[PDB]
Amino acid sequence: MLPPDILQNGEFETIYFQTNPTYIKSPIHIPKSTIGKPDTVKIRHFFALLHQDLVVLGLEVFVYLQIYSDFVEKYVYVSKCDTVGLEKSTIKIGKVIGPVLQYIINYNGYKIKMKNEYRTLPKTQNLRLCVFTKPAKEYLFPNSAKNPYKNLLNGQSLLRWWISIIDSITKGWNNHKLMIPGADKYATRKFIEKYSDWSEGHIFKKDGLAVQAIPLFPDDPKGRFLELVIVECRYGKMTVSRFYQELAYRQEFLLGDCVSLIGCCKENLEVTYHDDLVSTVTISEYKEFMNLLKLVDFSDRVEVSNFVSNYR
Repeated sequence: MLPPDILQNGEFETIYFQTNPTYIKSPIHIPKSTIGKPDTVKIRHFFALLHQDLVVLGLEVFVYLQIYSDFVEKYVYVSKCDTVGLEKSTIKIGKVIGPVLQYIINYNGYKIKMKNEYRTLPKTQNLRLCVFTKPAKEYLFPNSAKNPYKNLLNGQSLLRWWISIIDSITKGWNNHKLMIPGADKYATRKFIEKYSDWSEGHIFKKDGLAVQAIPLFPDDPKGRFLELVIVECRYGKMTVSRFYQELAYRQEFLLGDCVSLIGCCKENLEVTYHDDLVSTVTISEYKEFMNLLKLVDFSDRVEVSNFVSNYR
């Protein structure tokens, strides 16, 4: 998952675990009218880099497997990524985030139970990588924002960073899409002028109803608007085009700092299923860890060190 020059034989350590794969309802509305509906399996990934007793950075990624008879639609959603900044930064953060996210994208050793011993997945996979960029001060690590070595990127800097990282791990993919809701075509294109494989737009179905095209990801700015569409039961009127038009005027975007949406796709990848023993936990155990994490003062070495030792 990480090369030797970053871990340095134990100078740095990793926290990495997955939830046990769990069947959920589709994050994209599928009319019960549809023929050959897929089963959806969700896996949460949590990663953190440790330097001796202290957390350096963290990354949370959710993987959704839409399992059809002959292929899988695989959505990889970056939930959260954050740094602590208690120590002067030794590794460039993208040299860690890039390889970890690439490992998670390509991981195919999930132990999936039968839908009511282990299910075998189709070999043909269509990949979708979904990332939003929004310069929040503390995605994962409370009160880290006033740590002395936390480098807080503004919105445009954060977007340039993510484009660089995502381009590096999606070489040869079929499309790379960028949208900055509320920005003109000219402003959006400047971010991808040096990226020949990137274009303006999004990766989802372009026509029809928005809730049948756009996935509802947790704690996603796009998903927050979709949630409103559904709670007001406008799911039968809202088109894809009008959804992205009105997304630009939401407070989170119009008052935000270069809030952007990235999507990348690779079609018809032949994969081989490949056991790779990693720590797996129940969803309750996963949530317990994340709830403990929210109660840590990441400006306080004592509390951070205590959190790490308790995990060990």
